[PDB]
Amino acid sequence: DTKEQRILRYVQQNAKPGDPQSVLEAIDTYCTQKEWAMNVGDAKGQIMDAVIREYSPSLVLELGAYCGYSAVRMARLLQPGARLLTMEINPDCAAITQQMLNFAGLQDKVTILNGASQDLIPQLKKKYDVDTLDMVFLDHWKDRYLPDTLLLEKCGLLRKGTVLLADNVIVPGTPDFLAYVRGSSSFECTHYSSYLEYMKVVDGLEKAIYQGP
Ligand SMILES: Nc1ncnc2c1ncn2[C@@H]1O[C@H](CSCC[C@H](N)C(=O)O)[C@@H](O)[C@H]1O
Ligand SMILES: COCc1ccccc1-c1cc(O)c2[nH]cnc(=O)c2c1
Ligand SMILES: [Cl-]
Ligand SMILES: [K+]
Ligand SMILES: [K+]
Ligand SMILES: [Mg+2]
Repeated sequence: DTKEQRILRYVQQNAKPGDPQSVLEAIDTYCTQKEWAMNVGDAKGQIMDAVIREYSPSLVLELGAYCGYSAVRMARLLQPGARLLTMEINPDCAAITQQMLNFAGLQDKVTILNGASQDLIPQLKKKYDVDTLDMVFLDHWKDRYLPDTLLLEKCGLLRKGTVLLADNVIVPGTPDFLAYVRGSSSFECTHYSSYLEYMKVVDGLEKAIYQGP
């Protein structure tokens, strides 16, 4: 079996069905005590929680689902009728994510979109009936953060006040993305210093609020 299957089995055996907080705690335990994994984790997760509660987004797009940790984390804080769309290129991860969601009881709030973000983003309006996004969580691959931000803008998916929250802007690091949003008058940026999931390694999130074209 894979690490991802091991994480899911651990949650199923150590968490309470329908209790998102116990799912997150189980994942964080497994990944602290047994096998590191690239979930956003509790340190950065606490910052995401604070952001989600501040903005109360009706529609969130996540880029990169993996095992569903961040999806669970965000979806548990969404208001009734709010939705999360999560894009995931790896079908094995998608299948783990869907089971993680189902176990947490959040399946009604979250839709997994299977494919590359660069292929799916342009389908959001016509295929998935999206108008504009309230929040985007970028946590996929570092080299996609800037191109996908530009593509979201081109596709008309950002509106004044859309919140972009980017993981791993320090490690692995997203220097082109940071230089771009920080230098652009189309984004108002804040850096949130934290730590790499499960490790004593400085990392951080960037919040970039879209200000219109
Ligand atoms: N271009 C792309 N489109 C969609 N998903 C992608 C992608 N490039 C990488 N991915 C996916 O991005 C994920 C990064 S790890 C995501 C962790 C998750 N956000 C969490 O915090 O719990 C991986 O599962 C990987 O397969
Ligand atoms: C594949 O590298 C794993 C890794 C190794 C060392 C340090 C950081 C990471 C890391 C951490 C993350 O939160 C990540 N989140 C999303 N996509 C990632 O590729 C990613 C990578
Ligand atoms: Cl952590
Ligand atoms: K709202
Ligand atoms: K700026
Ligand atoms: Mg990450």
